[PDB]
Amino acid sequence: NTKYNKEFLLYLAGFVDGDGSIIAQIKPNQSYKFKHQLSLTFQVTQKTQRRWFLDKLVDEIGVGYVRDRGSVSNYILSEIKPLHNFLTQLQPFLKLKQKQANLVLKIIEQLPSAKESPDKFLEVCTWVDQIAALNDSKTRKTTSETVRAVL
Amino acid sequence: NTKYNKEFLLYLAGFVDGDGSIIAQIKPNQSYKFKHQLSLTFQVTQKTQRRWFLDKLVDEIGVGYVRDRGSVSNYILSEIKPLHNFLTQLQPFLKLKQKQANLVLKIIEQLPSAKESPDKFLEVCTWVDQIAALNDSKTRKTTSETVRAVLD
DNA sequence: TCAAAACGTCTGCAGACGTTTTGA
DNA sequence: TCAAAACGTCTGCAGACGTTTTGA
Repeated sequence: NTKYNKEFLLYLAGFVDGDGSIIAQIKPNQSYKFKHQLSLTFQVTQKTQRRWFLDKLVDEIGVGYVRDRGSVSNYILSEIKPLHNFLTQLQPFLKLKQKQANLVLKIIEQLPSAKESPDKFLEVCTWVDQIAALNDSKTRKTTSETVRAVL
Repeated sequence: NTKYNKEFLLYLAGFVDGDGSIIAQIKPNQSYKFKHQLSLTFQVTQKTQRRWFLDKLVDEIGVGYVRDRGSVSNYILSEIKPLHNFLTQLQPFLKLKQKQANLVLKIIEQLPSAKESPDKFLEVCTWVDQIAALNDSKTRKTTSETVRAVLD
C-alpha cells in the first residue's frame, strides 16, 4: 500500500472538492448471482488539450488511467483496493465530498458480505442510493428498489 | 494584508486549479480617460444549495463576497489590493492557473503607470489578451486591438 | 475619472450516470 | 460469477465573458 505525501493530499482534496466526482453504481448484469454488479469510480475531467495534467495524476497517484472521449478526457480509478487506500488517506482533508468518500469506503469493506445474504446486498445498494443523492444525479435508472423488485 | 497558512493555500490552490476562474477584461466605458475600464476578477461557482461553502470561504479568505444568481452562486473577489495579496500567496502552489495568476499580478503593478500614457495602457491590454487566451474564451468582444483603434 | 458593484447572456459542455465486453 | 475495462450520451447549467450603475 503506497502512502501519499500530505502536501499532495491537501492540494488533491481541494481539487477533488471542486472538480472531482465520486460515483457509485448498480449495473444490471445477468452474469452475477444477484443479477447486478456493484461498481465504484473516482473520476476527474480535463479538456483534451490539458491531458498532460491527467497523465501526471496517473504517475503521482501511481494507479488508474486516462480515457479520451472527444472534446474532453477523464482520469479514472476503479480498482477496489487502490481506491480504498486512496480515499482512506484523502478523506480527512475533504470538505464537500467527504460523505461520498466515507459511503464508498463502507461499501468496499462490506463487499464480501454483500455476496451472501440477498438482504446484505440489498442493504449495500441503499448506501449506493445515498451517494447519488449527495451528488447532482440526473440520468439515474438502477436503484435499490430496482434491485429489491428482483429478489 | 492578511497572511495565510500553508495548509489553507495548498488546499485552496487545488480547488482553484480545478474549479476557479481568473478573469481579466477591457470594458468599454466613456467615463474613463482611455474610454475603457481595466477589470480583474477572481470567481468560483457553486449550486446555491451549497452557498455555505462560499460563505465559509468569504470568512477564511477575509475578503470578497457572494452573489446568488438564482440556481448558482458566485464567490467574487474584485478588489485590487486584496486580489494581489491573495494571488501572490497562492501563486506558487498553482499548477494550472498559475500563468493567469502571474499575468494578473503583472497587470496590477503596472496599473498606475498604465493610466499615464496610452502606450503603456495599450501594452497592459496585451496582457489581458494573454489571459483570455489561456482560458476557454468564447464570447470575447473588447480586446487590445479595439482599444488601439479607439485611441486613434 | 476612477474602483468596485450590480446585473445579463449562452451553448458547449461534463458530472454522473448508462450498457456491453474482456478476461479471468 | 466476479473485477475492471471499454465505450455511449443526457440536461442543467456555468465559465467567461458582456453592459450598466454606484458613489467618492
